[PDB]
Amino acid sequence: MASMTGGQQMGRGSMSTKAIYPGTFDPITNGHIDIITRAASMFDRVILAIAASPSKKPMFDLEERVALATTALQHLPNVEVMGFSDLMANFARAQQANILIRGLRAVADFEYEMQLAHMNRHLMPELESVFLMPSKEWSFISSSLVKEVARHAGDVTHFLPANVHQALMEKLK
Amino acid sequence: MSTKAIYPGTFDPITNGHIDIITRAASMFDRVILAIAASPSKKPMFDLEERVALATTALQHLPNVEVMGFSDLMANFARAQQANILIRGLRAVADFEYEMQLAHMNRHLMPELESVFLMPSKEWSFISSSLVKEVARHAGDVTHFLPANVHQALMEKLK
Repeated sequence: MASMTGGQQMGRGSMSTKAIYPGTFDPITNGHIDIITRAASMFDRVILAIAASPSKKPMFDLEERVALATTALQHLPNVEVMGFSDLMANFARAQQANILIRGLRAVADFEYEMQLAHMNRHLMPELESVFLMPSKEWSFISSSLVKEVARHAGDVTHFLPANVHQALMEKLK
Repeated sequence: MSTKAIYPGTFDPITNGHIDIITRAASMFDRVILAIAASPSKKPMFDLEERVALATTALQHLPNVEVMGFSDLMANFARAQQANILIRGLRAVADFEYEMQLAHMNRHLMPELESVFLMPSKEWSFISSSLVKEVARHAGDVTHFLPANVHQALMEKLK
């Protein structure tokens, strides 16, 4: 019925889904891998969007972050890894994504996440924020924590894919 | 291939907030079941039949949505219905803790079920069935929070 309508997003059944999962991923952990694996099972396509210029200077540069993530996620056919340097809502628009994936680890994050979602709704009404809880296994890890443990020789092999673990060891002498 | 999602609740009764969540979910998943708990621990204002009927009417315009009552383990219902997604609306911080706990338990009971969380629209962020009932019980105007069919039914329950 193309000559009458191109069709609306709401009220008309299921549409093609393309999701972005933004973060600094400095570096990507098993927690991140779990979130994106789960998202990629339920949406047609998923972009891991890596922030180029985070306010806090990252341990790994963008190129390194993108390369490590690309390797770590290569086994997921409907996932792609990109860097970006914009508002997540702008990247989403540029990429023609209709879903924004957010991990929801802590109660402290909830207020902030709801606020960002309201802002993103204002910036791009056609973008839906979707929230996934981390698996219990990964619920206490973060990039930051793994780095700090590793800096003082703690064992973090269980928390990272092999490629990332090696790269982290190299960064720490 | 297929996504089939369940959105469980007591829906006593369904509000505009619930309608918003399920509209959004139905745009992203092939099929959505509104699963209405038959026997909630606190006795509801509307019985299951009434809850199902009100919701059915309120959601009739969504082609890929179906409304059903259920009275068993969510993992069993989801299995019986061949659902792979569980939708929750996430309004308050107090709800988040509880929902995360249930999600961990559901992961244990049914690993192939993925729990997904949506935030309510700012418009509906402070409403709940409970709140709307309490306001309405003391004659407050709740027309803005309910679809017409539900509003009428609620007025009847309070007269």
